[PDB]
Amino acid sequence: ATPADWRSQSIYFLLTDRFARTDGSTTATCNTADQKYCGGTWQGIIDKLDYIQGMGFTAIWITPVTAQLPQTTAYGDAYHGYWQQDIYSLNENYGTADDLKALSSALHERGMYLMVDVVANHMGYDGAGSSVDYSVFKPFSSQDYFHPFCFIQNYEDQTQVEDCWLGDNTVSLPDLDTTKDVVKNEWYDWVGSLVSNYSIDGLRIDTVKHVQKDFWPGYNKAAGVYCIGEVLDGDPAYTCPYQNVMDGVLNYPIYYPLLNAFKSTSGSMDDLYNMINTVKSDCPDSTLLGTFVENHDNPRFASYTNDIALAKNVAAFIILNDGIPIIYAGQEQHYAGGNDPANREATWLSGYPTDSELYKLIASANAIRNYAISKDTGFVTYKNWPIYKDDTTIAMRKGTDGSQIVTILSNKGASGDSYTLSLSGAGYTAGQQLTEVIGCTTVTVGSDGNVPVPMAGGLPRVLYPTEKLAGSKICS
Ligand SMILES: *[C@@H]1O[C@H](CO)[C@@H](O[C@@H]2O[C@H](CO)[C@@H](O)[C@H](O)[C@H]2NC(C)=O)[C@H](O)[C@H]1NC(C)=O
Ligand SMILES: [Ca+2]
Repeated sequence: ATPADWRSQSIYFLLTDRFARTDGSTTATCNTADQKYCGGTWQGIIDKLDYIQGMGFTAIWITPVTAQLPQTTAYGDAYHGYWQQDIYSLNENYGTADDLKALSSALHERGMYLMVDVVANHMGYDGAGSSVDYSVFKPFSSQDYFHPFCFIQNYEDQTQVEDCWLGDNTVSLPDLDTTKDVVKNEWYDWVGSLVSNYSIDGLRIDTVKHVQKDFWPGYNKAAGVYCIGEVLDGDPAYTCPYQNVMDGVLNYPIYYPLLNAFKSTSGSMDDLYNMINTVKSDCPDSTLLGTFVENHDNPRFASYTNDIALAKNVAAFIILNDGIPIIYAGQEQHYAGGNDPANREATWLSGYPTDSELYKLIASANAIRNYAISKDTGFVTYKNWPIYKDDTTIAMRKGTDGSQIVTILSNKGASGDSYTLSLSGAGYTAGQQLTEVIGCTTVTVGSDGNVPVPMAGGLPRVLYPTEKLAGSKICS
């Protein structure tokens, strides 16, 4: 629940309404285009925690918990949790306060954390902004508590972005005036109680760039746990400084060159390579960020390409990069939905197979990461070091000398040729035996210290000293 506690964590992000139904149906329709509640619940999550923990995740992030606008708007229901209007009540679509507290408990019984998604920027309302009935907003019952109505029109104008409203006149998002101490006192008091009541281990904080910076430190304090913010901008100059104000932020700077590097057989390794060092240098701490290539606000990775080799490579990058890996429910079943609402597919419709190609991959990656962290107290703080690149290849190093994991990633795709990469800079000793932990082969370092890395089928390669795996179950 502390920021240091979270560096070791590996997060599985899910939409409560779309992950698992109480009845456990794997056939119950959920048409993303309809934009309606499909019936996923907190209890549904509890009943599938074997499937989340089996990928070696240690934590889940759920969408917001507060009671939503009730209407079916022109844009559908508030299944997603981001249109709240009664913050001291729960959205009853997902279950009881008992059900929520019981989720936080099936998790803790499992040595797992609970992260909860929280909105402080705004409420939701059905209809135009000029028609908002603020008396519905518990406990922000008057227009005094809110910014004057306006739409955000130029994101370059950071003073709009914080003061004007998100959304449109079809679903408007009344923007709490987070400047005035009535709001600050209320939110801060709210969040600590939220955390206390449900035993929340950490918070993911929505739309952070839309609230002024000096609001957040008191919020992070008040919450009393690790907070990671959604600052949706690809520029490290813009997004990293928000770490000056809260523990982490989602690693959107990495997001874009990460996607482009692997979304086709000719993506730029250079851009990815350079952004890794950029974030290493310039963000306050790259090891407290969240790494992702899929979420609910962007087309899924597979919507760019169904090549499983490329999908394997990106999922590996996410687990083994600096910071906290964040896989989006569905990604492990190779979901291909496009932009919102097409990326909100129900997870149960996949049938939850634990032998799908990406679930075995993500499990192997989490497994070696969790095990390395077991044996190396420096692993989570040793900053990911990009040791090599070429046109189709990036290779990176993380871990204390003698225990480092060295990851070779490729974008040759699933029809790649078979050849041998001579990898310098990995730092191992001549003749040292290395286990490639995805495919469970061995590689030996050899006389000059370069590693002869077999390259086939566009597959990721994840190397770890074989002698250090004496205990584990990793390739046995
Ligand atoms: C956590 O639970 C407690 C009660 O179990 C909530 O306390 C209420 O808070 C409101 C503040 O708006 C008070 O006016 C009520 O009198 C309180 N009730 C009781 C029984 O003490 C607390 O707000 C809950 N926190 C959240 C975030 O829901
Ligand atoms: Ca705002």
